[PDB]
Amino acid sequence: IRPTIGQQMETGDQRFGDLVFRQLAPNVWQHTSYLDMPGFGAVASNGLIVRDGGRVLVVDTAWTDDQTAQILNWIKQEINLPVALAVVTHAHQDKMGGMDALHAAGIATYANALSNQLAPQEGMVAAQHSLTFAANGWVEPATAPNFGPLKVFYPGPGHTSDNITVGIDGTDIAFGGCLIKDSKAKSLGNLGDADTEHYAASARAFGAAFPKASMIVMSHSAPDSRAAITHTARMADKL
Ligand SMILES: [O-]
Ligand SMILES: [Zn+2]
Ligand SMILES: [Zn+2]
Repeated sequence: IRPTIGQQMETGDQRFGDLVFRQLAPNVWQHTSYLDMPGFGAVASNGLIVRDGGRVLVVDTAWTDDQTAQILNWIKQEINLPVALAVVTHAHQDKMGGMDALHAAGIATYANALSNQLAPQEGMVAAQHSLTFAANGWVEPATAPNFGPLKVFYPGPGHTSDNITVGIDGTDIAFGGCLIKDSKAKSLGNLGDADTEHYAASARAFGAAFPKASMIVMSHSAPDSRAAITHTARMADKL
């Protein structure tokens, strides 16, 4: 009995080691990893895995190198294709905590130049390559070589100064990372590094950048429809 990962994922989300994987589209999966907070519920973070022909692309590490190695184990087991590159979406632990595991696997890594400046300071590792964004927010194509369907956009400061977002061309998906929370959220999570002045405008800019994305994927909520964007901006208004 040898079903494909897609065939297997019709049963629903799959637990794998300490992670959870969910198929969002035929070649797109959400990875979820958890930060144990002793005496409290574990903090979930989501990223993406994209199968782009004969290669795999990753958006965001897990919280730790070990959890990120578990992501790579899942990819080997279920997809059985090489991972070419990863894009990581700001210098917080949930997004860049596992860079060493990616680097050791021979994966080329990319982040906002600003993320690369902020990370070492915080005990993390910079990505190997720096993305530069035009004033309009779109990544300068020369700094994002061979990204396949990934379309990278800097929406402005919000959840952090360096937060970036990623659309997946040929799908209904755009990844807001930690900038966006779902349409029922009671808070924006930890705002300790947030730009409270600009957050709402940056959430709006993300929505305007990916107007055809009907599935919004987020770090700290399950996927939602576009109402998540204005809900997030409403929650962020006049912080
Ligand atoms: O975060
Ligand atoms: Zn963050
Ligand atoms: Zn986060």
